[PDB]
Amino acid sequence: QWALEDFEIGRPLGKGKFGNVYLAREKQSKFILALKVLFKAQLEKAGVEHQLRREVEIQSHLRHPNILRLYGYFHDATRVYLILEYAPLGTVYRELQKLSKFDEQRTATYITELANALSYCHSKRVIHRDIKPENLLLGSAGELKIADFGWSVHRTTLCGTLDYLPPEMIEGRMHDEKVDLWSLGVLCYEFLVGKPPFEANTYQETYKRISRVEFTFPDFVTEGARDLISRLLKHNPSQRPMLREVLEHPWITANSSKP
Ligand SMILES: O=C(O)[C@]1(Cc2cccc(Nc3nccs3)n2)CC[C@@H](Oc2cccc(Cl)c2F)CC1
Repeated sequence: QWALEDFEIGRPLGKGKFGNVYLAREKQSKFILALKVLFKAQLEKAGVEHQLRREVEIQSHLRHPNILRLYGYFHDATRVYLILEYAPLGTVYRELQKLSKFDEQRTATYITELANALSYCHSKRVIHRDIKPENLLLGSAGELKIADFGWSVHRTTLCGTLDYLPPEMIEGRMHDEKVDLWSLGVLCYEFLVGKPPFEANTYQETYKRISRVEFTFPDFVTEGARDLISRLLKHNPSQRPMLREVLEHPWITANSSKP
């Protein structure tokens, strides 16, 4: 159905992994959107071509205000095109770099939006969202948009991004939606501190620190934040909180801007 000629392509928004993304406009409807270009050769070489295919298929049936909407996709012999919701304010990652760390209010609000999205995802049996700051885009009102279409990987090939992977994903082959509770904890930490909790010199050391749940807090992290993060970063996934509990955490309640 869709083809490149169905769109009026504008300026490049930026260069990402596997290709550029363009501000664009569907011809007939004049609807403004983002067009992500992905080169098949780079997808194959990076080992993520099958993940991307699965993700675009799953997410084509999903709709949530804090998930970057995927309107559709198409391909030729060379490239894959994603027709995406346009998120004007770019990645949370750039803001995190600019500011070094976020305050508790912006953080709790981000954690809220992420928790709502992940709750929706789980109801749809969609799990293990790679919600690292690079994959978090910003709507025109500063609302967070999960934009993970399966293009990061890390014997067995693991899906996602090392610093955010839970112990069960690195130690074993079985895991459920509780992995998304672990990620939420890493992100909350990262938001407040400026770096993820298990950051180490090498992959292997990161691999081991995650297994041991070996991390420390800086002194400035408040008690409520530490409490949430500590609950989220539990080794046994069965011991991790449910998303409802997160959304009703006193530190979240006391600090988030929205339900
Ligand atoms: O410089 C930046 O901030 C960007 C480009 C950029 C800058 C400003 C706004 C913007 N808005 C957008 N709305 C939808 C897609 S991009 N996009 C670099 C490329 C990056 O590429 C991606 C990253 C993760 C997931 C996805 Cl779908 C990506 F397309 C997006 C941020």
